[PDB]
Amino acid sequence: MDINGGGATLPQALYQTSGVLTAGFAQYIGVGSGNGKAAFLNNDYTKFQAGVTNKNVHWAGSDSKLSATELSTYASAKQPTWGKLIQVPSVGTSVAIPFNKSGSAAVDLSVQELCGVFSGRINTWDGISGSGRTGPIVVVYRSESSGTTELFTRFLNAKCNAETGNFAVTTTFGTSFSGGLPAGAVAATGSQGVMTALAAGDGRITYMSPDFAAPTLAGLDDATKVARVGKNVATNTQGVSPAAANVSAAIGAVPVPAAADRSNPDAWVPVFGPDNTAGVQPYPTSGYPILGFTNLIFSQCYADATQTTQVRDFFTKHYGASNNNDAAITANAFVPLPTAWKATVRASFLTASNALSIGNTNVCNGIGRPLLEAA
Ligand SMILES: O=P([O-])([O-])O
Repeated sequence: MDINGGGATLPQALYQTSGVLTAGFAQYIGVGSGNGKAAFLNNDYTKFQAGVTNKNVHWAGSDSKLSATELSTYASAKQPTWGKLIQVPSVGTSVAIPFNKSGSAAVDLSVQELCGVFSGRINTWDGISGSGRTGPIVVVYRSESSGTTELFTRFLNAKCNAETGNFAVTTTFGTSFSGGLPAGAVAATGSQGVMTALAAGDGRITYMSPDFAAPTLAGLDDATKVARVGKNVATNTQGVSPAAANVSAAIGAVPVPAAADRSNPDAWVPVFGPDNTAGVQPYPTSGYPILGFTNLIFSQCYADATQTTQVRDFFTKHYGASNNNDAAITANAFVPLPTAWKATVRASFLTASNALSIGNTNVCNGIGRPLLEAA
């Protein structure tokens, strides 16, 4: 019998790569970050497989952080019997801007053009300078509670200061902008469902996992298909692509979680945000600007000893110095964590004497998420 994870679609092809998940892990089920969080927090397998109730949920992938309410509800309802949850970064990621509008000219968005496209202010292809293109822009967005949406709206919230309204940080893009969606915007479900929709009408644009924004990695560098971001015509500056190499320096510069705050799951997930605001990292000035982390949610404790070992063995691989998942991470258009980040994750969640460690024989004595499923 296996343990069950799922959630965020942004990293699902990574978790579905052979060998990334270790022994005892069922194949990852991509359903969106909101569904993944709900699956874990409520131990509700139907959020992974509709109509299927005879399994427990053991972990989730999410690119949406746990909210204050999610955390407090779990702490009061579940932690006394199941133990503390763990929320940790998995990999760093860009957010790509694929589009379906032919032409050999490179599409290179200034940040303010990106803002105007997603606010509806710029709604024709000839409103993007240097595009070579004409006709209407149709924005495709995620219908459901999405961590890609959260990562993207953090950027819009930080940068888009010149619209007729403001972008809120949210998991539901349809309500992010206080002035509404652009006329004609199209909703679709999942990373893959959005990419299918992008192709279902001409002149469409979206925001997307770099692992799905192009069929091949090198395709992230094709500016006839995946927009460059960061143009500044006044200074004669080209934007760059969402390839992992263009966000990896910025990911690597993100500070490890503050030592005295490590018992708070919120402290483990870095977020980017507005400039000169303590507690959030500013978006990078160099390289590709739209980035963040995708995360993993586990329990510290499982009533079953085999489940506990299985989970530890995954952390040993995914956060290991050797025999790790970094090659697969890169192959999936993502950024590995540096050594000091891996070491910090291991020190809290693997090293046995740490109060936070998975399966700690003192802290987890007699407790943990259940073996059997109960209705
Ligand atoms: O699916 P997502 O990753 O949540 O966007």
